[PDB]
Amino acid sequence: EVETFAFQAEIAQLMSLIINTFYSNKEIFLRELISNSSDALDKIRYESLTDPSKLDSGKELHINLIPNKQDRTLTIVDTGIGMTKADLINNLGTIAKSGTKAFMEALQAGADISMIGQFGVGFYSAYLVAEKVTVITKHNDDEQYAWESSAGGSFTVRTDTGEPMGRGTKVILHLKEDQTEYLEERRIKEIVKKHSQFIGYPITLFVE
Amino acid sequence: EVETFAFQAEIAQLMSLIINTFYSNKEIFLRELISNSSDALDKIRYESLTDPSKLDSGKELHINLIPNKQDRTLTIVDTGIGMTKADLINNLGTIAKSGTKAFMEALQAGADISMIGQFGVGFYSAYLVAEKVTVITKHNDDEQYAWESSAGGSFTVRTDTGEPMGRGTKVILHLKEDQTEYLEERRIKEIVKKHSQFIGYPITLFVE
Ligand SMILES: Oc1ccc2cn[nH]c2c1
Ligand SMILES: Oc1ccc2cn[nH]c2c1
Ligand SMILES: [Cl-]
Repeated sequence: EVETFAFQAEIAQLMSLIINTFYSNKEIFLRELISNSSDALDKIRYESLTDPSKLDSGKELHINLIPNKQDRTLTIVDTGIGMTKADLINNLGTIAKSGTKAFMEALQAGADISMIGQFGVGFYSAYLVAEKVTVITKHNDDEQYAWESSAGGSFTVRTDTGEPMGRGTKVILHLKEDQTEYLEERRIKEIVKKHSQFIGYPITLFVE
Repeated sequence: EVETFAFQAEIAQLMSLIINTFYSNKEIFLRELISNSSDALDKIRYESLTDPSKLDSGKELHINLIPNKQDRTLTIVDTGIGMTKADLINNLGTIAKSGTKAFMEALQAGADISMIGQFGVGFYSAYLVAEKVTVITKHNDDEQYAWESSAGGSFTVRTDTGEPMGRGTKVILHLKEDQTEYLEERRIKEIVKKHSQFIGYPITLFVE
């Protein structure tokens, strides 16, 4: 029921760079993950303009941020277009092989890690703060699946018989023991205002 | 053989804002149009990773910038994924109705016109410098078409029996009589280095 996979060599390389490189401005992870959800929401909005029944699986387009101090997680939920099984396998629907290449050689021209969005592999900045990332996704054209990794050079894909969700994607960050400041009402507020104030969709910060 | 269309009200509104608003930093148009081609190239790269025959219509992924002083044009060419007829009609494959809304109210929160990319309607900044824009496009799943507008609240779509191009999109800017500095070898070089130095694809500046 659980399939295990090896990251392509270039992505494994990137993930190891992100975990090991001394770099203080970790807060950008949220900008990047919010930005990816906004892009998924654009995609089902475009699609629905021609066939309005794509929105049958949930008529609202939004982003939610859910801190939990017990499980030491922060969840980012969107009701975007979602990913198909094959999407999950193909580096979470990105061009990671070529994107990592362009990024790696952009650190040759003096650029720093905050520029990771510009290359299209910004999802992996989640490894600035998380020790394990579980992505749950449901796309109209397929079933619900769960993807999971703690780096190490491999990820798993199972089908998910937990919570039906209708449509979208959930990125559960299981945070590193020294990064719990990103569970703080105050601190998430500041980061959302600094780096994400003009996102076209409503962002609800949940309270505990 | 030539169909004429009315822009939706919100897009007409935006275009009129871009043409009339006093605003000096016009140079961003190139950043935005380059950025859109990069996004089209990402899309056929993603597609080709699963079915490699999508690249049968041209194996190279690149951007070219072509100044012409005679016809007073600057052409930006990419061999991206291209647009289908319906794409051309739907605001050049963008979410323009909602995007213009989010943008218009972002000028309520102090943001300026250079932030147009963040809302997904950056193609229209071309109206900072061009008086007429002709877009030529060929997508694997359809024929070659030509879209054209001088604003005025309407655009045309004809099928194009000029140059076969295989796959991609060409954005011909017919420049305003006072914006010919964007035909200068020197000046295009500076703008590409300032705002576009980390684009993952090769950009060839043609010389005349
Ligand atoms: O951070 C991410 C990464 C991938 C997807 C797909 N949908 N939403 C996402 C968010
Ligand atoms: O500036 C643009 C706008 C739309 C498309 C589509 N493909 N390439 C483009 C460039
Ligand atoms: Cl983008």
